[PDB]
Formats: sequence, C-alpha cells, structure tokens
Amino acid sequence: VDCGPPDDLPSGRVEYITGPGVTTYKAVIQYSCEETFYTMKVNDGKYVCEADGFWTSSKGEKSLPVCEPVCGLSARIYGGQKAKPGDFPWQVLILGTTAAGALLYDNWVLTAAHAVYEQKHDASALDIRMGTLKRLSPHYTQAWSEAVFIHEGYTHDAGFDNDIALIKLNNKVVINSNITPICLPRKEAESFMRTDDIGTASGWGLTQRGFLARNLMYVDIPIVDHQKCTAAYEKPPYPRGSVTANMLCAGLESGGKDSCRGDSGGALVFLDSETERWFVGGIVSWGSMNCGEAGQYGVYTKVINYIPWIENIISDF
Ligand SMILES: Nc1nc(-c2ccc(CNC(=O)Cc3ccc(NS(=O)(=O)c4ccccc4)cc3)cc2)c[nH]1
Repeated sequence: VDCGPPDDLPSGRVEYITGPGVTTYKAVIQYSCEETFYTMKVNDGKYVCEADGFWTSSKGEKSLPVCEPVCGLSARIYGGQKAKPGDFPWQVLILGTTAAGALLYDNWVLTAAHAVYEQKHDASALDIRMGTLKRLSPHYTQAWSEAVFIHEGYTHDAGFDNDIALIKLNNKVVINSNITPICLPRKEAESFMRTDDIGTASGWGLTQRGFLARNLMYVDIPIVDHQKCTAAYEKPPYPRGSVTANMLCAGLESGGKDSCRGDSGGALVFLDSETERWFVGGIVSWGSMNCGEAGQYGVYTKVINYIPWIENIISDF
C-alpha cells in the first residue's frame, strides 16, 4: 500500500516505530505531545498504514491528533494586592490606552471589544506582551496580532452588549511556567459562578490612588445578584437597559474592591474546585466612573454565553 512520510504534529513529534523511513502497509508510527504542558486529545496517537494508503488511528480516524496546551494552572484594580510570578500566567498586556487580555491555547487572546476596537479599525497590529508583571519593563515575551475578531453584535460607543473580542497571534507562544492559558468555562461552570461565589480580577488598571499600577495587581470579589446590578445602573446618565443578560456584576455593597479603567479586557477568573483549574467567567467591561464606590459594581461580559462564538472563530481560523 505505502502511506508516505507522516504529517508533523504541532507541539509534538512523529516518530517511526517499525524503523526510520518505514512507511508501508501495516507499518506503525507514534505521535507524541509534551505531556507536561500539552495534552494529546483525539486518540492515543498510534497510527497504522491501512489498505487505502492513509495513516489511520486506532479509532479509525484519518486525521491528526491534537496537542492542546494545559490550561488554568496557577501558583495560587481597587483594593487588591500585588501578583506573584505564575499567579496569572494567562495575563496579557495590550498596548491605544492600557488594556489587557487572557491567553487561550498558545495563539489566541481573549479581550474586550472596546479595548481593541479603535486599534483594529486603524488597521495597525496590536503590541501584545506576556510573561511580565511590570507594565513598563523592557523584558517580556513579544507577540503580534495576525487578526482581530470583534463580536458582530458589538456597537462601539452605544453600550457594552457583546463586548468581547478574539486576537489571533502571528505565531504560537512558547508555553512555560510563567506563560500558560486560562480554561474556557464548561457546561457545569455556572455552578462556580452563583451569587456570592468569588472571582478574581487582575490587571494594571487604576488603583485606589487614582493612577495605573506599575506591577500586576489582583483582587477577589463576589458575584452580585443580577437584579441588584441592573438597579445600580438604571439611572442617569446610563442608557435604558445598560446591564444585559450577557453581563455579570461583581463587587461589594460597601465598596472597596473593584476593577477599574485600565483593567479592560482582563479575565475575571474562577476556580473549578474539582478539576483544580482556573477558568474565565467574565471579561472586564465597564462600570461607573468612580471605581470602588459602594454599590457601583464592576460589569463584566458573561463569557459562557459566547462559547459557541469563540469556538466558531477558533475552529475556523
Ligand atoms: N464602579 C466601577 N467602574 C468600573 C469600571 C469602569 C470602566 C472600566 C473600563 N471600561 C471603559 O473604560 C469603557 C467605558 C466607556 C465609557 C463609560 N461611560 S458611561 O457613561 O458610564 C456609560 C456606561 C455604559 C453604557 C453607556 C455609558 C464607561 C466605560 C472598567 C471598570 C468598575 N467598577
């Protein structure tokens, strides 16, 4: 038959088992992911030359396996504390005004549409920095955007419904202990995001002093009841119905702990206590001008509502 030289596995290697350069009927190859920071999906990666001339998996598939980076690993802004290396290894800095995102896989950044809209529609690549706690440091891992996807239902400067965006990177980032992606929420993930469950926001945005932070900060804050969050913003100068079902709110009735301007696009993360992995439930979106004030909650894009959209973009590009 003869199935030819196998295809390379990204973030992996193909190795001949029968012998080097041996690609005939019934022969065997072995595909491998780096198990520490990548996990092989699809199958065991044992493929055999079938009668039809196609490398075929043990399950009969004619396609490659997939090395998916390990997500949600962690070493563990108004009223918060200074992050340590590896606390938020998905944290991305995006340099317009100061903004942030979160790494997904090894080549996508999740952010807010409002944080990147002007830069996309000026047709300029985004300066994307990872692996640094210091916003102004010259030492960081550089990435560049290949493409920016704004949600088609987002209307810039006319409310924050559908305030979500994906940035495709030009190249895969090298995944190490200080640079790893956040997990997308699963079907069950809402069980960790009820009212009063605790999420974490991280960023370089304004602190209680009223200036940006030099070092990455974070704060733990509880999810707010949706009716209480709609009532907080159902008043002038906010337009009618500014808090939608595609948003969630987090903050304290007393004030003192909050995201703020400059934290835009950052991931509000939650711990799956069973998998022991962090996932993104929210994206820092908007709120009142006076961050940290009592009852003036931060508003976040509700990420689980966008999983079909995210999966459509990432699978198709
Ligand atoms: N109390 C609190 N605040 C935050 C927080 C604030 C801002 C940001 C970053 N987002 C922006 O910078 C976009 C952005 C742009 C303009 C406005 N003006 S508006 O008139 O209020 C308005 C709001 C909604 C619909 C229409 C008008 C607000 C936000 C992050 C957190 C947390 N907690």
